[PDB]
Amino acid sequence: LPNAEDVDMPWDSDVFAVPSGYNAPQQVHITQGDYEGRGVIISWTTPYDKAGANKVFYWSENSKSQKRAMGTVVTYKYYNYTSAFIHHCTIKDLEYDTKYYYRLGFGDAKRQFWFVTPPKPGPDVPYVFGLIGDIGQTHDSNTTLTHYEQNSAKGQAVLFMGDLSYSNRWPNHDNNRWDTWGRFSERSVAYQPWIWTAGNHEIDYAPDIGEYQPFVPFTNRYPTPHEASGSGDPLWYAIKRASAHIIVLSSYSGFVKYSPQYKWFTSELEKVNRSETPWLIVLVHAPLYNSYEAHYMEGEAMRAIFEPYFVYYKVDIVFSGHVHSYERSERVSNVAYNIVNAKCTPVSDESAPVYITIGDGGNSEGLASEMTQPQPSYSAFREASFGHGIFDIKNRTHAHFSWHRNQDGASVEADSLWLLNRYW
Amino acid sequence: LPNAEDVDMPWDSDVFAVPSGYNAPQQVHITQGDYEGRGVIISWTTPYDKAGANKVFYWSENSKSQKRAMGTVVTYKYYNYTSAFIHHCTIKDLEYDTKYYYRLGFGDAKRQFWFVTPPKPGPDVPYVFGLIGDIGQTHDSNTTLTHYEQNSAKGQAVLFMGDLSYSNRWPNHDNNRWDTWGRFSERSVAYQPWIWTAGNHEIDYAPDIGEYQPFVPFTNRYPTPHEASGSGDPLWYAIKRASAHIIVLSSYSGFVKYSPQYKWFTSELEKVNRSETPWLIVLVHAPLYNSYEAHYMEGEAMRAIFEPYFVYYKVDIVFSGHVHSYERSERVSNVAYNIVNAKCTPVSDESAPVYITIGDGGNSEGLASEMTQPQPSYSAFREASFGHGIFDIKNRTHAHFSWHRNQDGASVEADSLWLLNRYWAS
Ligand SMILES: *[C@H]1O[C@H](CO)[C@@H](O[C@H]2O[C@H](CO)[C@@H](O[C@@H]3O[C@H](CO)[C@@H](O)[C@H](O)[C@@H]3O)[C@H](O)[C@H]2NC(C)=O)[C@H](O[C@@H]2O[C@@H](C)[C@@H](O)[C@@H](O)[C@@H]2O)[C@H]1NC(C)=O
Ligand SMILES: *[C@H]1O[C@H](CO)[C@@H](O[C@H]2O[C@H](CO)[C@@H](O[C@@H]3O[C@H](CO)[C@@H](O)[C@H](O)[C@@H]3O)[C@H](O)[C@H]2NC(C)=O)[C@H](O[C@H]2O[C@@H](C)[C@@H](O)[C@@H](O)[C@@H]2O)[C@H]1NC(C)=O
Ligand SMILES: *[C@@H]1O[C@H](CO)[C@@H](O[C@@H]2O[C@H](CO)[C@@H](O)[C@H](O)[C@H]2NC(C)=O)[C@H](O[C@@H]2O[C@@H](C)[C@@H](O)[C@@H](O)[C@@H]2O)[C@H]1NC(C)=O
Ligand SMILES: *[C@@H]1O[C@H](CO)[C@@H](O[C@@H]2O[C@H](CO)[C@@H](O)[C@H](O)[C@H]2NC(C)=O)[C@H](O[C@H]2O[C@@H](C)[C@@H](O)[C@@H](O)[C@@H]2O)[C@H]1NC(C)=O
Ligand SMILES: *[C@@H]1O[C@H](CO)[C@@H](O[C@@H]2O[C@H](CO)[C@@H](O)[C@H](O)[C@H]2NC(C)=O)[C@H](O)[C@H]1NC(C)=O
Ligand SMILES: *[C@@H]1O[C@H](CO)[C@@H](O)[C@H](O[C@H]2O[C@@H](C)[C@@H](O)[C@@H](O)[C@@H]2O)[C@H]1NC(C)=O
Ligand SMILES: *[C@@H]1O[C@H](CO)[C@@H](O)[C@H](O[C@H]2O[C@@H](C)[C@@H](O)[C@@H](O)[C@@H]2O)[C@H]1NC(C)=O
Ligand SMILES: *[C@@H]1O[C@H](CO)[C@@H](O)[C@H](O)[C@H]1NC(C)=O
Ligand SMILES: [Fe+3]
Ligand SMILES: [Fe+3]
Ligand SMILES: [Mn+2]
Ligand SMILES: [Mn+2]
Repeated sequence: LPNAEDVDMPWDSDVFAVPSGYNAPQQVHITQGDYEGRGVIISWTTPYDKAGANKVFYWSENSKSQKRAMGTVVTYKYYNYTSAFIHHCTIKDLEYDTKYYYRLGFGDAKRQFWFVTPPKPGPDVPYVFGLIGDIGQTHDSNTTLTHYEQNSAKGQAVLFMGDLSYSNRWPNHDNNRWDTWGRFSERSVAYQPWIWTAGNHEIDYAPDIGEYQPFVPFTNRYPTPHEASGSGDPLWYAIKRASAHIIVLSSYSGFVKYSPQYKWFTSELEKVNRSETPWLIVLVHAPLYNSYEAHYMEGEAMRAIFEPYFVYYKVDIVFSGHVHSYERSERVSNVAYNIVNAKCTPVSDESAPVYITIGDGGNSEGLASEMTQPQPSYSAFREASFGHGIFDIKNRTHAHFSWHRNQDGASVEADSLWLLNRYW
Repeated sequence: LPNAEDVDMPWDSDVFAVPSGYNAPQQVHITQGDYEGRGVIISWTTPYDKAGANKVFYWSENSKSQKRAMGTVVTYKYYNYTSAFIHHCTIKDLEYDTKYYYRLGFGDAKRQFWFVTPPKPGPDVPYVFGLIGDIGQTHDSNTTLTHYEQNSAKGQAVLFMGDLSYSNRWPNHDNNRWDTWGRFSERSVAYQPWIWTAGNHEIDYAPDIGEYQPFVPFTNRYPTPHEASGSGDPLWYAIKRASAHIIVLSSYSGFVKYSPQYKWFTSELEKVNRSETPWLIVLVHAPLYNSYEAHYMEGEAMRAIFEPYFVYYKVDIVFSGHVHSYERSERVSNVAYNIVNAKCTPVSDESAPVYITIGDGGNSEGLASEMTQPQPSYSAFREASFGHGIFDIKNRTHAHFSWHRNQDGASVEADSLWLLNRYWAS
């Protein structure tokens, strides 16, 4: 309630159409493949594993000669479900700020796409990031995506806050709905990388049907550039793109002191260089600050361990999803507590980041309407409406954030904020 | 912090001696194998995997007819280390409260041990649990264990709070020190089950030497009865023994709402029956209450999510380690906070368990001496001294806890508390 089977787009929806041709490459998507940006991971799925299905042809537009690469293939099973042949190809050492064309398939199944590598990492290098979370595959989900595509701000990459397909809401977590989501999202992710964050809907824990190990479907379908970041797990990693250093954290993985993620995270903080990448961005599914009734305080555990660091290294902004609505905080912190002093009230803090909740992509569960009352002072803006966001970096000191509602024009900003870098 | 290579017992120490005979079964240890208690998991390691090395012969003291079982074998690698053949045999459906003999090996390598299954689960069934945490393999570690063995209270099983071998403190986490620890602890774990709790020293995360996946050594050496508990992971599970229902949690695994462990834990709480097993015990490595300087507030994250439940289901007592010293709290809680009300002060709460910190088994890192000041009211007793503890269940309403320091006689109690069950005496 709402029932996924009643609100998600129909199986026959155009957006779920299978590309024609024998063994057509489908569910095509890419993501950054290296730490610097001249890398990419291209993913595509094929119903059969026959000669040719595992090859990518790519080439810069202003350089005729085309190179070919082979992917690594995998398949997985989940209850009575079996995947097709999933290919993942990691291409490195490309050129910065250059358009590339790549194609999959052969005969009349051949498909061509393109993408643009980001400019070399630098302090004043501008870049426009799209912001989406908890999209799923409902009719609202389609609207949200449509609006992002038409947004005059022209996003070059999407920072995704978690909860991709919501297929776990179907009987037996029907993995066929992961495939549909793959076809649906392809029109975007096939052209610009989506930087993944794992949400609780990617856990896919189902003892009832004998599936006790989490993230099996997600981990097999959406690889991450964790190794290049120094992480031995795909759920947590970091990349550098343009003037930003992005750290993606995992809400449902262990994160207390001494845990692998914690050790990786602290080391990563020390690798950050604000002189090269001014904008320090963090992604986590569950918000550390949320004043909505839904999932209220669920992020308290992580806030206890990580907030102190967010503030010490001066993260500029933190993006989260999970709560199906929108919210933006004031720069605040609650890191003075030691039990005895009883100091447990969030206070204005210019060394703290702005906290964003954008889990309103439109998944089947619907909007999270009820809010705590009255509005806490740490909250600057909160509205329950589907939409997407934009983080527009202009230079080392300015970046413009904005929220776009589906009721409004793709370019209309219902809320926005000009951020001043915390370091410059 | 002290150098492990300078304080841990020497490689040639008697306590590390390899049993004689061809392919001698070594590093023998057992733990409960089922949910009820009539189960056991026997583990032993053999340098070679030849016919016979994978068989256990076991029988009742009363019987003369001995049974035989085959184990499941595994080996693992860690950096430039390779394990021998590790065997794990899960024997089920034994008889309650009966002594059993079992033997491994052949020829003059043959070795015999014994253990005693617990009595059938019941409200007034008495039982004595030993308490140890962060023991490691130093000379103090040996003393601690010796004292437990001589303790007139006669513990029948050991609840272990985490951080077993501390071999990760040696160069490259030298897994050879896991083997030594296995021989050292054997004199006890081979006769009475140790109920494992995973500590940060079992994480064995070492990117520097290309080991990114945690718990590899621990998970391969010390199996857990998680499946019989409904858990798909060895780091978290529950068992019933005598009058107690024990829930073992994992501090370094995900534990927030919606996580596998969290879902397992909440379901497990609903399976608890205080009319069958009065004593609800919880084990976690990192203490939710600790007033020592070391690791101060490290357990705050878990307290935020789990404390509310500990109080609602009235856990009787919670045992932890991690802090190398001893501490016992008053029955308190801090579950009223909602941000806005600013209610963040621990307050006296008779519905809350007593929190115990016994990570003073004696590992190489030494004692955690500095304490926060002055002593917070939620703390009833705190002392930095090596030792072990005893949880003596007498009946559905009374259970006696006591702390034993290595400076004192195995039986001397430097601290103690008579607990009143929260369900039948509170
Ligand atoms: C693994 O097992 C699944 C068990 O749920 C199965 O789901 C389907 O199971 C049956 C078999 O097709 C479907 O059909 C109904 O079955 C009942 C049996 O009592 C019968 O009386 C009805 O007349 C009706 O035919 C179920 O509808 C369905 N489960 C549900 C409710 O979603 C999976 O197989 C499936 O079979 C068909 C339903 C296909 O259309 C797919 O849904 C699927 O293939 C099976 N795994 C797979 C291959 O998905
Ligand atoms: C189960 O739980 C308690 C564990 O020992 C047990 O102890 C209490 O009872 C003991 C006597 O039965 C008492 O000690 C005795 O004191 C007399 C007095 O002179 C002496 O002769 C004996 O040699 C013993 O020393 C313990 O002090 C007492 N424990 C405390 C301090 O709480 C419970 O005993 C209860 O049993 C009742 C039937 C009744 O005797 C109660 O008064 C007693 O507390 C025991 N409970 C049950 C169900 O038997
Ligand atoms: C694993 O790598 C270690 C070094 O990275 C090896 O240990 C080194 O062994 C040298 C001679 O064997 C010695 O001079 C070095 O000081 C020593 N360094 C260390 C880690 O202390 C190790 O080889 C083992 O060394 C010890 C542990 C011996 O007892 C034997 O177990 C081995 O010789 C390497 N493990 C391998 C490949 O067996
Ligand atoms: C919880 O555990 C107790 C102890 O095993 C169960 O009690 C049963 O019924 C009486 C109640 O006092 C008790 O004296 C018996 O020793 C015990 N007998 C059994 C095993 O049935 C208790 O009840 C269970 O059995 C009966 C009473 C049934 O109606 C229902 O209450 C339950 O199945 C156990 N309750 C549970 C399973 O949650
Ligand atoms: C999802 O929204 C898109 C808009 O981006 C819809 O795309 C239209 O698709 C039809 C074919 O079905 C094309 O002829 C139009 O040109 C597309 N319009 C746009 C604006 O691109 C799509 O139909 C929607 N899908 C569903 C199932 O509602
Ligand atoms: C942060 O990025 C700067 C631009 O790329 C770079 O200049 C900084 O390095 C500075 O200190 C050292 C490393 C020196 O070699 C020189 O590159 C600069 O003065 C860099 N910060 C660091 C320490 O890596
Ligand atoms: C960084 O981008 C900002 C957003 O477009 C832009 O306003 C900043 O320029 C401003 O500089 C200051 C000195 C102000 O007086 C005026 O000149 C501009 O608005 C720009 N910062 C840079 C690169 O100077
Ligand atoms: C450990 O203690 C035992 C007796 O408890 C003793 O025999 C042995 O020598 C001790 N080991 C060492 C080397 O400390
Ligand atoms: Fe969601
Ligand atoms: Fe320890
Ligand atoms: Mn979510
Ligand atoms: Mn520890």
